[PDB]
Amino acid sequence: VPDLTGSGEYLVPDVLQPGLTLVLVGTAPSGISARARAYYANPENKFWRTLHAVGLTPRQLVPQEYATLPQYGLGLTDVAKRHSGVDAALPGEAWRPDELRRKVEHYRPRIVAFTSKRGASETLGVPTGKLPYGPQPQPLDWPAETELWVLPSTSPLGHNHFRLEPWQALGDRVRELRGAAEA
Repeated sequence: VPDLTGSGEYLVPDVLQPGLTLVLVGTAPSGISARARAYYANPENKFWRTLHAVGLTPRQLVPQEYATLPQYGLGLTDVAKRHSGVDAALPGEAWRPDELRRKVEHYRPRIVAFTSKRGASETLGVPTGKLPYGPQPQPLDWPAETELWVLPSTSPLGHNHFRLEPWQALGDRVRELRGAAEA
């Protein structure tokens, strides 16, 4: 099971632990994110605003606050942890859905949500055009207790496709889970 820094090889640490409600999985860190050693650090990326908008977080975090997410039952990782850049530019060996699956199997989050179709596609082995947004049916190679969701990219490059509904439905689902946990 890798450590959170991949033995110092990861550009930005994973934020993972047991008992999380939601892990949000990107493709790879943008260059800006890699340089900041943070997640979704491009100031035009809508991720941090979106989490606040949909009540996954109660304030808008700044990118350097990414590791505080577990206090709200959220964590973070990416399919590619040792490379940065736009998806189309990444070398083929960047994508390690094998290592992602090992982490999911270890930490058992309630939900894994891919923050773009591409990430989900690299992991599920199916082309993006055949994936809808929202909850998917339980796949491989994958724990049936961990729900899997695919979300519209918050990147500036996905601006033509961005929609809030899958993000808000996710937020509602996380509310429902954290509320059942208390009832």
